[PDB]
Amino acid sequence: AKACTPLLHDCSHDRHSCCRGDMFKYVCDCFYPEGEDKTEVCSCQQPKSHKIAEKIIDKAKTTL
Repeated sequence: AKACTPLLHDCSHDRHSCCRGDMFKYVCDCFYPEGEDKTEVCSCQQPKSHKIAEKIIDKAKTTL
């Protein structure tokens, strides 16, 4: 496998196979995509800071 395991990609092959960066790396996360009774899916997910939009006091008629 030449290409690595970026975000939104399964990393069951290796919890530490997910691609890497200069600032922050990708963390493997497992979830039950409607298959908690069948099997769990583990993909690469990125961190957060509980802040995706905290500046919209003013209006704007244009795609942000």
